[PDB]
Amino acid sequence: LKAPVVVLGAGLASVSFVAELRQAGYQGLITVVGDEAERPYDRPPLSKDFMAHGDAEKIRLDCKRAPEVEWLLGVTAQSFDPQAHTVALSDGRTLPYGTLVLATGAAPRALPTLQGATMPVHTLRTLEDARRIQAGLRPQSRLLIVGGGVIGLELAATARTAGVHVSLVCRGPRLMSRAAPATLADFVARYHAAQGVDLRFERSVTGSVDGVVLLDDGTRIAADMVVVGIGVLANDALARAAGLACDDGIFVDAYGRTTCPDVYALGDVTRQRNPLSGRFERIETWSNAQNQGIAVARHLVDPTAPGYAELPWYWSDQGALRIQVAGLASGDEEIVRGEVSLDAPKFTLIELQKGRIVGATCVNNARDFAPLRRLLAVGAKPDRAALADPATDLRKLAA
Amino acid sequence: LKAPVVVLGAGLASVSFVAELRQAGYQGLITVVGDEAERPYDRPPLSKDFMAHGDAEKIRLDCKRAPEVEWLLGVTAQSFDPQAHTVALSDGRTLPYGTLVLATGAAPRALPTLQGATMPVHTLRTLEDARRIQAGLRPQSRLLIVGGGVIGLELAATARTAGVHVSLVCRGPRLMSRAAPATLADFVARYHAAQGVDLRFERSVTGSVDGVVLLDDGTRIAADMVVVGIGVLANDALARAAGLACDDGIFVDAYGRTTCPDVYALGDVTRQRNPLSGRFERIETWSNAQNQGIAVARHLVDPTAPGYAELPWYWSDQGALRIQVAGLASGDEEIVRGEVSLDAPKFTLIELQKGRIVGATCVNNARDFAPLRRLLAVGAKPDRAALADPATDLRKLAA
Ligand SMILES: Cc1cc2nc3c(=O)[nH]c(=O)nc-3n(C[C@H](O)[C@H](O)[C@H](O)COP(=O)(O)OP(=O)(O)OC[C@H]3O[C@@H](n4cnc5c(N)ncnc54)[C@H](O)[C@@H]3O)c2cc1C
Ligand SMILES: Cc1cc2nc3c(=O)[nH]c(=O)nc-3n(C[C@H](O)[C@H](O)[C@H](O)COP(=O)(O)OP(=O)(O)OC[C@H]3O[C@@H](n4cnc5c(N)ncnc54)[C@H](O)[C@@H]3O)c2cc1C
Repeated sequence: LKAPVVVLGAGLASVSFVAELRQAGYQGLITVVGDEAERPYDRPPLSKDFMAHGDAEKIRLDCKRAPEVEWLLGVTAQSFDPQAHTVALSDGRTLPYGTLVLATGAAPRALPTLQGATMPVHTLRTLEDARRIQAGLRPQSRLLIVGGGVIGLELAATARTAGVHVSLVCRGPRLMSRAAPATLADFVARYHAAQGVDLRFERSVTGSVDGVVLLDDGTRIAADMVVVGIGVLANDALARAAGLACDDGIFVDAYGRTTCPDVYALGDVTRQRNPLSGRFERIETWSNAQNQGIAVARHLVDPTAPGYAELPWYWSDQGALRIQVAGLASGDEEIVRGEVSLDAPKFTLIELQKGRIVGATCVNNARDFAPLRRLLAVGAKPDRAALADPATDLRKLAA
Repeated sequence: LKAPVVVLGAGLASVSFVAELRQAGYQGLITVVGDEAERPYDRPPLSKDFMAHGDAEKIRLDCKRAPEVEWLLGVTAQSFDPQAHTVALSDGRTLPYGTLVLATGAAPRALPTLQGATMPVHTLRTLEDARRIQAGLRPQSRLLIVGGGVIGLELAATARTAGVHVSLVCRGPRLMSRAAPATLADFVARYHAAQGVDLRFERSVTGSVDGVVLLDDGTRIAADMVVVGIGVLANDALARAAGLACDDGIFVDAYGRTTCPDVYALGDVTRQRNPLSGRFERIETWSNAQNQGIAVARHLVDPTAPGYAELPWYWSDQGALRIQVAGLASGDEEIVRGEVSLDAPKFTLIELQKGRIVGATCVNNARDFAPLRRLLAVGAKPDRAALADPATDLRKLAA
């Protein structure tokens, strides 16, 4: 691979990539440009233990496996010239590159109807966001969440534990409409409702007036704070300007190659093939950020290595629910292991397509999740009666 | 650009590309691999004048502006090795390349429910298809068309003119669901119905038994021949196998670059940015095939040339209706010029979005189409009252 290496973005995907470059044996220059003036850190605690307990030194990413990297923190890459092989920085400097890696992630989507709001409206992506929101998470305050996705629901649980009244507006009929089985989504709504979350389905925010939010059904919700969690948009502006193929995300193959020679991309900023669906998708999971970063680095140092091939999965910690989801949300059959109950929730879902496992969910059942991911990866076709039988040991079965 | 040049596919996009390479001044080797054993030819007459009059020598593409090209006709490219820079051919030979261009187009989608049918079921894409279908286009025979898109409707008109009884099954509520304003689609249904086409909306074919087609509504249609026109699938298998980013189409930027260095793609096989919608789409128009091919070639020979930038448009000749459509099918406003009538049809539609022209349709009104495409290209915001006023001259206005 061509030195020097320059990475744009200093999130999980970037850190994972540069650590793997070093581990795989690349000893040339690596320079990382990160617009946040923060020691690189992991985002999931921002909706949970950080939001609750406030210690950022418990959430930093370990860069020790990435020795001899210059991290330019608090600096924004403004453009790159793919012919000159240079990157223009906000501090006035220019970096040369042999290989450029775009790991710029994604930014929260804003709600146009709250654009000119005069009440506190925040999104939750950065340490700065978390600190700002947390400052207003006072007991008996009223929090309104817009969006029924995982970030909002993680925040909902954390806020309720802090004694914050929580209302949530979801424009669709169900929570977690993206990459979650309906059976899971239905249960998760039941759980949050039972914890005091005031859920509003099939409602959209139409605007706001002096501390009160307005909805499509002509009604009102007053709140001390709105946190908007309606998804993210890829940070692909530099790629678009430089002539790379992008569409809310930079298109890459399994080697992380963009359409521009010597420019790669990885993490949340990418649109890539989901091997289960066979379609291109923006995969915005923590596991993708890390594993795609590692795979792209490994193949750069050793071109005989295979391309990225991992199947997608994530977790979401929502109060008492430790949720794990792998693969596709549905197939032609769902198998349920255990009872689906608010009384000490513990259950496993298995999605199949023509007898083949194409997805799985575990709630408070991590022991089963790893063997199911192994079964999923090889497209296993186990006996559906055995899969249902609670007598069955999935770990054993995966062999 | 790097010699030698090898192009896979010998359709309109390929011919247009190689002619532009030569015209722009590239004098190195060009070899084109075409799986059809046919002198390169244009496809639109296959649903019209060829289907009716049968002379293939009236439909060949002019390769005269492409001198010194070796056309390997009747040969299939089976794979390419992007590291070795070679292409493996079905006749046992291998071609070396400096630059590889994938212009392999798309193939008609098959209908799974007719997979094991015992009655004649054809698609219409090639000269061989056309000849085969035409052999059965006997007066008073009964033709069933599956799909409400342009190819089927063009065939419907040609068949009706030949005295063939025509029934058509469309799974959606309207014809031309892709890239046609609803106002146009509604009128086109009225026209075909008035010409004797038996239109069946919101019906799907569920199967067939001994010369009779079965539908989702539990009913039957008997026919002497079925022509299936339910869209196409990109011929991107070689790209997928070689590790390029694809998803029913090869992703390319405005230079025609794929994710693989030294490999380009153009025409029906590509997924590319539509500058009006700002989204990636497979654009399967004749004008795209030609203009994208020309643009990619021009930039290969002269890297200072801009990338492909044309806005999409097509025509469709359906009996008495000469239809032209440019840009987006809808905006926040449609302006109608003229009466929409089966009595000597002649009218123009203009789609606007926040005052800006984003699309237009002309039916039997070619004079207006060129100035509207010029207005469209520059994002014109004309006075909506003037646009409506039939006193207005659009050609004048476009200046
Ligand atoms: C609140 C929260 C909770 C989460 N919880 C979960 C969870 O329960 N499960 C799960 O699977 N995932 C969770 N995620 C974590 C998530 O999946 C990862 O953070 C993400 O996938 C990492 O991707 P990334 O490194 O590509 O992007 P990012 O983390 O966004 O990093 C990209 C960095 O590049 C910066 N950048 C952008 N443009 C430029 C530029 N021009 N110059 C320099 N820098 C630039 C960005 O500002 C950013 O700092 C959560 C995320 C959040 C925000
Ligand atoms: C019946 C019909 C009517 C039409 N009428 C209209 C119309 O009214 N308006 C309009 O805008 N467009 C019309 N189109 C025309 C159309 O838009 C063009 O034909 C098309 O866009 C050309 O794209 P192409 O050159 O990329 O692909 P193609 O024409 O499909 O050419 C690709 C060629 O590559 C070959 N190939 C594939 N794989 C390999 C391989 N491994 N090795 C070698 N060769 C390979 C294919 O077989 C094919 O011959 C019509 C098409 C048809 C079929």
